[PDB]
Amino acid sequence: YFQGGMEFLVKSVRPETLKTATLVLAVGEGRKLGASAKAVDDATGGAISAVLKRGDLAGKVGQTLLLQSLPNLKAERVLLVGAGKERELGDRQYRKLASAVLSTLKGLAGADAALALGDLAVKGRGAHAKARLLVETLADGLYVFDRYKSQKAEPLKLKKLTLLADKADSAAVEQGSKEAQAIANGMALTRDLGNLPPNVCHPTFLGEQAKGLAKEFKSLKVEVLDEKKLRELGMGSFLAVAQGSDQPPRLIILQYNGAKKDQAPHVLVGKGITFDTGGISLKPGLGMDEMKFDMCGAASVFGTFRAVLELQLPINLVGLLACAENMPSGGATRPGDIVTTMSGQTVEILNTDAEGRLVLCDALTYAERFKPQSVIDIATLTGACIVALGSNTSGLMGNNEALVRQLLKAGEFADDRAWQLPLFDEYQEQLDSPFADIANIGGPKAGTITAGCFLSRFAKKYHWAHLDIAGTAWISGGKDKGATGRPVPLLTQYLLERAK
Amino acid sequence: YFQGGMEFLVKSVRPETLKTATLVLAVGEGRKLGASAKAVDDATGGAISAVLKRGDLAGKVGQTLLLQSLPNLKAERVLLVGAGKERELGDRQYRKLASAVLSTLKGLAGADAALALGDLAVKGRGAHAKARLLVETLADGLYVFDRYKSQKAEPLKLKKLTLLADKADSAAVEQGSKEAQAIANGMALTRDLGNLPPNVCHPTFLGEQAKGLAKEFKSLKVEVLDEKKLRELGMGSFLAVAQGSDQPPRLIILQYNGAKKDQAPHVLVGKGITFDTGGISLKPGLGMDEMKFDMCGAASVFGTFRAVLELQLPINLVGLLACAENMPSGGATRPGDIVTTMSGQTVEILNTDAEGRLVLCDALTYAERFKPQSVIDIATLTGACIVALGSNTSGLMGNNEALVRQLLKAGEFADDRAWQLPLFDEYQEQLDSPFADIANIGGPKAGTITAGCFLSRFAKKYHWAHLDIAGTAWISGGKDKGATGRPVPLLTQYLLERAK
Ligand SMILES: [Cl-]
Ligand SMILES: [Cl-]
Ligand SMILES: [Cl-]
Ligand SMILES: [Cl-]
Ligand SMILES: [Cl-]
Ligand SMILES: [Cl-]
Ligand SMILES: [Cl-]
Ligand SMILES: [Cl-]
Ligand SMILES: [Cl-]
Ligand SMILES: [Cl-]
Ligand code: NA
Ligand code: NA
Ligand code: NA
Ligand code: NA
Ligand code: NA
Ligand code: NA
Ligand code: NA
Ligand code: NA
Ligand code: NA
Ligand code: NA
Repeated sequence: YFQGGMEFLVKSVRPETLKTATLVLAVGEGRKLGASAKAVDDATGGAISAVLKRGDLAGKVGQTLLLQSLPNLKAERVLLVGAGKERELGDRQYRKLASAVLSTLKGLAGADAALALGDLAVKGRGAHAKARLLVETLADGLYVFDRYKSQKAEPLKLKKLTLLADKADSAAVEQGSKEAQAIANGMALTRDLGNLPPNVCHPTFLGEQAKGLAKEFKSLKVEVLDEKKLRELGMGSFLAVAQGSDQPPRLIILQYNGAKKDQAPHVLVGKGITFDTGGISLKPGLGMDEMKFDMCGAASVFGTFRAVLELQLPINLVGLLACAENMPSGGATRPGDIVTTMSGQTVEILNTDAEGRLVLCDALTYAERFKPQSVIDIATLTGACIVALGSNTSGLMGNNEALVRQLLKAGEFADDRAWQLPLFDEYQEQLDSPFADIANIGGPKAGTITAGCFLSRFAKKYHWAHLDIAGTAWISGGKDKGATGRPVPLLTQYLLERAK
Repeated sequence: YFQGGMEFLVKSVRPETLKTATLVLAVGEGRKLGASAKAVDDATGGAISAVLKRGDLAGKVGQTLLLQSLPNLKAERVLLVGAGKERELGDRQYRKLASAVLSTLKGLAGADAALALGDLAVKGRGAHAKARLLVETLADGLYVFDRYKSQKAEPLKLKKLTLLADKADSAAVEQGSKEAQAIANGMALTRDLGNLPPNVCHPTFLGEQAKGLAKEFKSLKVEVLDEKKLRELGMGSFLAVAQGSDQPPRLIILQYNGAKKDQAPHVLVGKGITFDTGGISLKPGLGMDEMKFDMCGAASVFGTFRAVLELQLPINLVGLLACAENMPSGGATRPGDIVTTMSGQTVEILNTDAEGRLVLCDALTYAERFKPQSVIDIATLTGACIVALGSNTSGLMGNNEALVRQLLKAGEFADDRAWQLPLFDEYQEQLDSPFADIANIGGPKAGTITAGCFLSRFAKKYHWAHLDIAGTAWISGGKDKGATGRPVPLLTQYLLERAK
């Protein structure tokens, strides 16, 4: 169940007799009230119709009108929210409607609210799929990160949200709500870890977080490998990234065995660069505070595990979090260094700011021992991905078409979308080095793709895919600056489908 | 009277019996309802008190709660707006309160609203001064620029705003409202001219706008000088700016004689660079669309005249709008050119992007013929002013301390503030040229000041001041991108005081 201060219930009772602090109804733009709103209007003797006739609420998506006590209702307030003029909403409009409702309710002193929104239609979504989107939007919309504020906002009075559904849909709605709550809990852990400042959130801290998660979930086993063990394993490019920082690196291994021992596991590999200065290839100063989000890949592995552990899915899951801090220093890796990866391939490190792939490639080699049926790495890897796909769609590459399709489908269902980019063999020659087996960077052309090509050289032994979340893992500026928790919804949906 | 679709009335009637679509009341945070709100609450039998006790409205500045029909009231709706917990508001909080009220009313279908806000106290402001700020904020908040949108917003239903005031204050409130309406009308003309795209708003267009203003106001006389006349006058630096563009330059002269012929006039000189590419000293591409705001100086002279003409102030006023377009071309002015200004001083044009001062200096020489008692130039002159003072405070320089103080005081009253920067003689040597009498730019140090020093060399014959509005004339980005209309409120207030 959701942990962020909200209980979500599903009930099949009549809205017009439900006791609640706020009853929420949808109002169309220039079309008749839906069945639920009409039943409530009838119960009040036409009071809602009479208000709407006065014209303050045009009915555009997300517009609101709040009424107090109406005759013959047990609702203390009635919140009208506009649903536009279309027969069906798209996902974006449904989310906008839900967020407008939540924003209003947050500011009220009501301890609960009941959503009578079952008459809304959303393109391509039945009861379960609508509940997944609605509850995830509501629950994630409650997220707060204020532990470093001396002045904290007043706690919400709102503590309970009831979804009204016809009895024939209530089981699907309940299922969707339960899954959405687990996803939102995972997103909240991901966002917390992403938002923590890098002087607190370093690799050792992430190791202790993993141990704490195992304390909470007896089904989770955790092992944390330090720099001595990494050197024993021959993890040369991983160590090269870490060596310039005072902070020691960590390889965190999470294991959950929800299925029979004969089922091959799915492996999630997360880039956990807790801060990325670029190293000797130093980044510019402007906006470099957002490099604390360079561990959002690893954070999303935490969050996906958190959701899976709550749902107790019948799957075998492994998490590999490759965490290091990338700092300049008198002992840092230099451009031109050549290192031997755990696979034995030598890499010429042309640019020390292309370091995510250097911790990932050793983790991908490590993943071979699990004989996985799928391996997915998640990383804030290339600014080129933002040029290619922006901030709303993650880049996706892989060496197996069926797995890539499974991830695309999961992202569509989750409304946490990705988009495939090709790993054509012609791109690989961009990584040729006169000195070593591989150069760690290509040119300025196709940067997201050549990063995927680099990783692919370590993933040939299994079905593998790669999510570039450089654009989707956080919001850069404004009031809403901070980690997003993506791609936890995509990944959790992928695993939900693999668990059937 | 305000021309943008709003009637402003002042009335001294009881709020609790006033017929209106929406009655607006202030609610303090954690302090008793004020006298007006308490009288309305009493009339409803405690209905407003009873709602507030439920806690939906914390009372923070600008928070709102909208009620429908309440017992025994003639108001169709009651809008409660939070006024915070302080005894007195500052100007910023008063504006925020007013804007929140207006934003709510805009979205309602009510044709009018009545503001019962007389109990609000604002630091240092009596009835007249509060009405000046309130009505100007409301009227300017109604501004719309949509002539290039194919899809225009629905017209507002709100067409009338009534300010309720005690009979002892109603004359002061009425005076403040009348002046604020004239200022807002002037701001709207300024903002229109600033927001027009530069392929429409060129110097010839501004000349026709001046002629149109004289058609509307019989007290205004207008003369428009073309490039032939400028060359006859010897206006060499003005012509040098204009010569690279296909668009001919214009010197627009506005004259209003509201006082006896023995009163020396006040002169406003406006920089009207209708687009500034930098010329041969070409600007970078990023954000260069905002260079259509490089005529906001001249636009503010239009707007100040528009307000003065409506108020029929007993003063003699002259406007000089120096308008040109600054373009690269095969005949454009080159860095290193030396030109002879109308004053006879030679200027070495080191950078063709410091062109505002080159049209202004010839206009300042031209102003000598009016034997003025004050000359104020207004210009979007230096990006250095934004570094120095940001986007909320205009830079102010001058050669006469009394005039500078008068302008500072006017800006404080108007809440359209400026701040003096010094024209110490030591800064002048930055404009030394080995070849000419003056260089048109100093170094990278004290750029706002050295621009003022350059202009001061043309203003020695009269009391003069210079407003750098590079930061305050427009908003750069976001939903509210566009011209602001500043410093029309400061300038109009200055002239209101000079008219007493
Ligand atoms: Cl169903
Ligand atoms: Cl640890
Ligand atoms: Cl250690
Ligand atoms: Cl985007
Ligand atoms: Cl799916
Ligand atoms: Cl008074
Ligand atoms: Cl003209
Ligand atoms: Cl001409
Ligand atoms: Cl600022
Ligand atoms: Cl004043
Ligand atoms: Na719609
Ligand atoms: Na949509
Ligand atoms: Na990097
Ligand atoms: Na990185
Ligand atoms: Na390239
Ligand atoms: Na206050
Ligand atoms: Na204030
Ligand atoms: Na310029
Ligand atoms: Na300019
Ligand atoms: Na300098």
